[PDB]
Amino acid sequence: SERACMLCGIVQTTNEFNRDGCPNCQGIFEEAGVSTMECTSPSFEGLVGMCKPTKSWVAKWLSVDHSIAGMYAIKVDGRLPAEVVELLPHYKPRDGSGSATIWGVRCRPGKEKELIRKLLKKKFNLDRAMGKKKLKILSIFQRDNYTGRIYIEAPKQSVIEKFCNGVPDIYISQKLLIPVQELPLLLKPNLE
Amino acid sequence: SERACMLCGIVQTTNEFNRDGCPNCQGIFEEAGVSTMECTSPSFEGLVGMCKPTKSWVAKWLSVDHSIAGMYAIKVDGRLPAEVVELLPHYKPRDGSGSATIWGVRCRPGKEKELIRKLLKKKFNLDRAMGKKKLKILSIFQRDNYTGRIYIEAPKQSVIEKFCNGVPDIYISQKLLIPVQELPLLLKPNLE
Ligand SMILES: [Zn+2]
Ligand SMILES: [Zn+2]
Repeated sequence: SERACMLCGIVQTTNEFNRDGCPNCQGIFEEAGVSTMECTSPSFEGLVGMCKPTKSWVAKWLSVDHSIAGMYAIKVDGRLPAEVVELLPHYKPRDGSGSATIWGVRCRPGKEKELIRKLLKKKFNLDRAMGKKKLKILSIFQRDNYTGRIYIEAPKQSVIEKFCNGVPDIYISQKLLIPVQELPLLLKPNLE
Repeated sequence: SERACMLCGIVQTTNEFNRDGCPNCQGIFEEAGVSTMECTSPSFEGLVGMCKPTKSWVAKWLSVDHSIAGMYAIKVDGRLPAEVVELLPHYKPRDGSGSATIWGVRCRPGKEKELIRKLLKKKFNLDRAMGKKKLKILSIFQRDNYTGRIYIEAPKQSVIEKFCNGVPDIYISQKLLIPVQELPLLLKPNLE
């Protein structure tokens, strides 16, 4: 009789979703023209008693930090209806899919920061020049401790190659999709 | 001449902060009665060319996903003025401090989900009964694959012991502060 909301992750009984809808997402569901029930799933895992959403790091990582105190699920199986998804650019699936795709690209040691500056400017100029469809470069970054590499967030290898073509000091043919298990060590504020 | 905003992480020249303030945080700084300059730091690391904040996982993890496209820093040294901090419950320091404190607590195998339900209810009842100062229990959670343990987010060991006292099936004297490097494997939607 328990179900979890695919948008916010909240766990309530079927009766509660039927009576009250979702305490977090109801406005969005109303605008989407969808029922709360079809936005919920009977299949979920990882119960979270969320007591202080504004302070909790768990809440931050699960995107429940702007949601109400209550019971949440870490993993919710199922696909949110398209009419909800099209309203929410920030939506990221709670089933594990739609994941981080970050590519480590080899570059000339000592040029890492310079390259981030140059490529950010390049993307800005491409957006100004191109039409409706932009190059899907989401972000680019470097870490001082990881010399000779820059990191490019983009869904496909082809996009990065298209983006880096003709740019000096980028060794575009030497790249690696960073495994998820390596990502935390990559973006933690204090390294080593 | 470059500085990074301690609140949003944005990197701009001193001149740019002087002219335009912070494009993200100026409203908050105005309400706080503080200058933009004293909310910025000359000491920062990890340049991020942020191109698509609403879509980027990097942006999500750095809390720049609701900020403007631009250059950001992963680590910003320095202390945000108190009059800014007191306005923002969601504020988490960009220097590495104010970190996730999650305790793995041993429990009777098979009672994990039950305990999350019971403890969430306990905290709710304590908030209703207690005065201004509440028990600093931020969240509690379990993972199906990690049997015989529950996880409690709280700043101090004493708080957890106070919270779990007299609760059956919790083995409160057997606990461990989870190292940061183990946290990603703990909260990832799909385990093993
Ligand atoms: Zn919801
Ligand atoms: Zn700012």
